[PDB]
Amino acid sequence: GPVVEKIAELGKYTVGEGPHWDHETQTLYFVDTVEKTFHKYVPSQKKYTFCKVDKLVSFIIPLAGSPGRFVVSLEREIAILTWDGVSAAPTSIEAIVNVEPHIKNNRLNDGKADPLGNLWTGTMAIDAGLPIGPVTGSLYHLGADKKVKMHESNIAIANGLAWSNDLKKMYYIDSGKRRVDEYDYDASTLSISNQRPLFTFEKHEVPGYPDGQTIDEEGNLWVAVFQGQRIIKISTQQPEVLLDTVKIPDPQVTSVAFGGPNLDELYVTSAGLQLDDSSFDKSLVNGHVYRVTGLGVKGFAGVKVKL
Ligand SMILES: [Hg+2]
Ligand SMILES: [Hg+2]
Ligand SMILES: [Mg+2]
Repeated sequence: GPVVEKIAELGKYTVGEGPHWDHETQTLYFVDTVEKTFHKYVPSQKKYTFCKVDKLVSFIIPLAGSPGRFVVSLEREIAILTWDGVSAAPTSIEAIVNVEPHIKNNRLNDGKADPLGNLWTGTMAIDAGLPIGPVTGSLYHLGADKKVKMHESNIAIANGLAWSNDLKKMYYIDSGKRRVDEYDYDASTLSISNQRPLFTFEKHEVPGYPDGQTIDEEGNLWVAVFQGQRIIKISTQQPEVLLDTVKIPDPQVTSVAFGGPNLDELYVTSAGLQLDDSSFDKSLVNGHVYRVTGLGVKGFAGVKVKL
């Protein structure tokens, strides 16, 4: 079976999240969504750095055409951070837009660029809860003239995103729904329609909650299972098809991104945050980063945000 390696050099994270593989510099970026920190790992040189801010963060994506600059979330603001990748604080911060200026207890959560470079991201209550809690989030994309457009509401925990290779489908996770949804995606109008369930956890006895996801070159989705101690591989050709399961030692698996020189090593983040209603004892919940090899598939390099 696949080899799952704990990345010792990286330590433990409260809620490690938002992995992004920059293929030209062979570098993994990621965040901690509770500790207000950004992280950089260069596997070939065993180099790790971090950056501290004073707002909650949930994604970090290189800015297309601007080395040393990243598009990030700072609470409810989408911003450009100028960061040399090694100093413990940003050089400067340029706010782009506040997506929800008058919802004081919301935050941005997962974000990713579509294959065209458009940033998509969703919000949630800071005090969201599973299985039941306040449902206050929405799904946005950042469009022309730095204005966002809204595509879906009534989202409890805005999470993983992916797009099909032919640009006809988008896949999206609200963790509270315990399913992955598929949508028809119109790349020319950047609109989504015909929402329907692709994969429903209860139909397949999958525990936990879907969190982050990514898609491989064959069109399979790889989904992180929070409180499931696993990643799952699901079909996009047929609804409700579980293709494979890979166990990850950490129970609270949060997200996934393909990386390595040949885009065939799957990086997996997890959360060490100990929750009061967990299905796993505290001794099991650590928050390591993992690397999975031997899956027999390749993914895609992480896409930069175009502004
Ligand atoms: Hg930073
Ligand atoms: Hg940054
Ligand atoms: Mg997430």
